[PDB]
Amino acid sequence: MCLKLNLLDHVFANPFMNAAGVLCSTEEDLRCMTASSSGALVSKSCTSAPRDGNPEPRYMAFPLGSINSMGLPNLGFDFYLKYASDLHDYSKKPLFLSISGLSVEENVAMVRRLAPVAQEKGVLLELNLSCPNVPGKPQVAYDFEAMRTYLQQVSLAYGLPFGVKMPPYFDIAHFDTAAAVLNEFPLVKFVTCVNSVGNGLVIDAESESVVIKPKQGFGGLGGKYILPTALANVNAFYRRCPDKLVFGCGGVYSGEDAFLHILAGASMVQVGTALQEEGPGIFTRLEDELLEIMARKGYRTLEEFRGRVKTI
Amino acid sequence: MCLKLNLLDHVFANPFMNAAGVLCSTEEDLRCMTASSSGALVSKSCTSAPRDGNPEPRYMAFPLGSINSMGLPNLGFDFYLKYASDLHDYSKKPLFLSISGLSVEENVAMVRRLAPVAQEKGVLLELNLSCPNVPGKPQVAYDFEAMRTYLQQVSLAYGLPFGVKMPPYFDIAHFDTAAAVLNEFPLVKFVTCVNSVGNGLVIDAESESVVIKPKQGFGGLGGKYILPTALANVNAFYRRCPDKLVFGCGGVYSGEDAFLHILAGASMVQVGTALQEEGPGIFTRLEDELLEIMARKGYRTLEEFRGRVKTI
Ligand SMILES: Cc1cc2nc3c(=O)[nH]c(=O)nc-3n(C[C@H](O)[C@H](O)[C@H](O)COP(=O)(O)O)c2cc1C
Ligand SMILES: Cc1cc2nc3c(=O)[nH]c(=O)nc-3n(C[C@H](O)[C@H](O)[C@H](O)COP(=O)(O)O)c2cc1C
Ligand SMILES: O=C1NC(=O)NC(C(=O)O)N1
Ligand SMILES: O=C1NC(=O)NC(C(=O)O)N1
Repeated sequence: MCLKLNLLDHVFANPFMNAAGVLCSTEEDLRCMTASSSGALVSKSCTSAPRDGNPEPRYMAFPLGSINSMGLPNLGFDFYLKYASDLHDYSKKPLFLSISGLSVEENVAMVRRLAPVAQEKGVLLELNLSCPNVPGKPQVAYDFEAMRTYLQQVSLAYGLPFGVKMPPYFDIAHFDTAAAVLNEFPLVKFVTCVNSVGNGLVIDAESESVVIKPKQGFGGLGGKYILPTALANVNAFYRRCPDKLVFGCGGVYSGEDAFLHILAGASMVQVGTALQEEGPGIFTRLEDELLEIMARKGYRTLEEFRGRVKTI
Repeated sequence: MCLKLNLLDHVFANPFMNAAGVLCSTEEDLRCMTASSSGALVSKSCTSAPRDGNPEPRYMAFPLGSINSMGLPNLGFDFYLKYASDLHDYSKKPLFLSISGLSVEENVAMVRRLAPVAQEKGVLLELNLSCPNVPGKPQVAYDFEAMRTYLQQVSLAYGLPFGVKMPPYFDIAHFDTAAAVLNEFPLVKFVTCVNSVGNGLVIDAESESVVIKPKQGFGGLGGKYILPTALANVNAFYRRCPDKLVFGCGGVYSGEDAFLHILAGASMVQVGTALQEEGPGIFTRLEDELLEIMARKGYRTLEEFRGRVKTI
């Protein structure tokens, strides 16, 4: 029995990694993720310049999940590029670098500089087209023309394999259109489904107040709230993009949740809210729990059940 | 202290009603809802002709909520119109009739015949622009040009006040556009937020199978999963449509959940999944629980706190 994967010309001890934004902003965070039992890690979505992000409080967790409006607080592209070039220990595990420019031009600027480092070191780009938290900036991939423009411009400027962090969709027509756009771009090798469920609103009954400060309380949802949405998106893109990989993200707290993502079609499985809440010890637990389910079912490898969800 | 309120030139004993589709398909169902302690009821979304709906199993409930792909099973508009015209006891509580044509023409056909009954009896139209479960029929109000066309044509053909059942949105730009479309139509007096969260996917780990048959397992989500999404939509439309009423729907299991909806801006509060699971006894519990919270806080009226959610 084993959790090993070999994909994108890299080897992974297991399918687990942090979700972008969680435990991955500082050098300390990245070293911590590297020291963990995760199979990989991804850095905080970055912008050209450092950002303070949105006003606090901007993250709150509850029994059923989280709400956040972080606002892309990050140390700036220069830092994450330097981490990938000079600091990351690739002998430990593969590194993904997430970018989330506020315009196509900003993304293009970053990828032009990332390309030689990706070539040399094998760092893998995750392009974030789904941030729901910057005021005045709607989710890029909810506008299919904008999505196409970003992918065209990034493909041309980068010229190397990359992946895309996608927002959740709720409409069959949108799964159809979004996947068709992705399929226009042969350099898009993986699709990460999903980013947080945008612009939810948590209200505290006692205080009669929203629980986060930015955007009048409106923030992205993660955790237990979003698992069926995440599974739907993973499966929708797994079915529609048979020549790409799908990475699952959303609502993973247990080996069983990971098992469901993998049944739906996930290769890598990312952990956001649950990792934020439990800390990096979660990775040993997820591995043990997934292996236990596999043992009970007689599955020896991930490929034996990946994408094998049954319909009625 | 009592929960009595007046809206749309009708008097309501309390703000609670069923969500369309739950306990409202047959004459038996409607008599049951009328006999309950709810402040109002709404009939099953109907089509011009009777429908069997999608193949079973098509509804499944879990601790965190429900998934459904009913497919508009209904007895046909003729029946619901007859119920409104001949059978409903308006002395008990107000009646809403929901319609969900599969085209603008079909909705127009229904509203032309509803009009005289609305004039005579005061039945209230809820136009469903958000069914996420009929194969090959995407949610109307995710297509803003289609939404405008439906509202223009229904407004012209009906000529009387009505309301609209809206899908959940997840994007500030979409709240902005959707509310602006609604504000073009003075006959739209209420906005019901939200219909089920479309095209989620629940998978059973033991059987490795989806849990509903239609559409390869993809169905609308209700219940605990969707409360922050529902609150966000209620509040977004409450803020953007200051001259209309907003009805809250989504994730109501308790008087506290109802309190949150009302804080967010809800006038009426609809109950779907929790009512499907618990039965019509839920309405006495919801009323008792809401009154208790109000008493603890020193609120004497719903008006004292409706829409008064605090921001930071
Ligand atoms: C604290 C916070 C910060 C996040 N930052 C990013 C980000 O930088 N880039 C990104 O693509 N997603 C970001 N996300 C979204 C997560 O990567 C993930 O898609 C989402 O939280 C759903 O997964 P979950 O249910 O495991 O939380 C963030 C989420 C949270 C909780
Ligand atoms: C069994 C089932 C059938 C439904 N049928 C309709 C329908 O006919 N028309 C409609 O507007 N909404 C329908 N809905 C959606 C509900 O009215 C409601 O918007 C949704 O379930 C969210 O509320 P909840 O969290 O209380 O379940 C249905 C929901 C379920 C559970
Ligand atoms: O892509 C993102 N997803 C989130 O949930 N939060 C952020 C962020 O605001 O940093 N970005
Ligand atoms: O508008 C609807 N919402 C739902 O959740 N289900 C249905 C239905 O399929 O009958 N219709």
